[PDB]
Amino acid sequence: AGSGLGRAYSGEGAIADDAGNVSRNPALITMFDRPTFSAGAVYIDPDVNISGTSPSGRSLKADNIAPTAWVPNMHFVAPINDQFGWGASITSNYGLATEFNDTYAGGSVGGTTDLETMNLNLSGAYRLNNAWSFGLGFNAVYARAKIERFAGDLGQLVAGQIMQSPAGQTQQGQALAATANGIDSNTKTAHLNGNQWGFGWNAGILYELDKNNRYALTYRSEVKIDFLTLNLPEMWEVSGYNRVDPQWAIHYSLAYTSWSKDAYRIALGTTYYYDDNWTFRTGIAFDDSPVPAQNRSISIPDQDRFWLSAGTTYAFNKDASVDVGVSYMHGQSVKINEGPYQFESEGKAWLFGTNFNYAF
Ligand SMILES: CCCCCCCCOCCOCCOCCOCCO
Ligand SMILES: CCCCCCCCOCCOCCOCCOCCO
Repeated sequence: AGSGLGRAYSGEGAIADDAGNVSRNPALITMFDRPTFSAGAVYIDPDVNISGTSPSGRSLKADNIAPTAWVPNMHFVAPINDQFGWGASITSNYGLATEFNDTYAGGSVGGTTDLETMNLNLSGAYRLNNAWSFGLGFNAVYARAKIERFAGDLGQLVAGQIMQSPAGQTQQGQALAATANGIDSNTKTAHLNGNQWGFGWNAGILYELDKNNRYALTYRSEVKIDFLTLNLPEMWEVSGYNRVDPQWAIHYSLAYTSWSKDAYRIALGTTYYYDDNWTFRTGIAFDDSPVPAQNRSISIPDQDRFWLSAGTTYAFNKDASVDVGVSYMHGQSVKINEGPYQFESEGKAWLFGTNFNYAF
């Protein structure tokens, strides 16, 4: 969602320099004087690459299986009265794109895999005094799932096996291996695609030690989406912002998620306010995988990944400004043993992001 991309999303739940954050922590609403609006997008360009071979001897190599993506974000925030404020946003919190050929040998465990999420958020917060503040949010999730699968060298495998058995010596015995082996890769073995809505509620608590230092604890509820039933995980997060100097600040957060398996994310970053116009941000983060070294899938790319980030912010003048963010993710090369297959998945990625914000 913009600036956050250049800070590796470090302390997203305590930073308040632009309305983007309210969607991450509703309590942060009591942090804005005048209505603020921000919009933009993040262009996502991956590089997932499966490798290795099959017991069929056929290649299980698949270059670039993760498509590019453009992700929009739009946040609006405004005060109501000295003790209340409200806000809305349109973003995306989950997704996933994977595409192999339909003739791929592991076609059964790696056909087409799409999943887009649109989160519609509305929420409010109440300021309890100079220090504490609290927020509650409702969420609308539009999910579009697409899941294709074929039988790669499956019939061959079935067949080669048979050929190692007595039924080998004919009598509808060899005709068998043949019939199995005479099965096309592109023989679609699974096509489920649908659209449905999800509903969840998130909340937050914002504690500030002063206009220069604050901490937080946010909570994101699980969201079940029924088509097959897809569950977006519930989340917990703690973040801190320290305005250590007029020109230097620090932000960091620890996030926890339990996919009813579980994983965590850690990020630390620092911004620098050179002057009234310019602002600079750097960030590092690591998100530990929620999937056991044996329950992975070349289909769903994820794996202990790291993040390097850098963003900049030009303020045209007191009311408006634009954010530009860069972010590179490198992935730990792993070993997957899905089905009768065994692959190897590497994958890095680049993120470009821009956002313009305006005050009324
Ligand atoms: C390799 C993908 C990196 C995912 C991080 C993007 C970070 C920002 O937020 C995105 C939020 O919403 C959904 C993401 O897009 C779908 C995933 O990319 C497709 C590759 O399989
Ligand atoms: C010493 C300066 C670095 C700032 C970190 C202080 C943050 C202290 O710990 C908070 C513990 O709970 C949340 C997350 O972990 C901290 C941030 O990650 C740091 C480097 O990987």
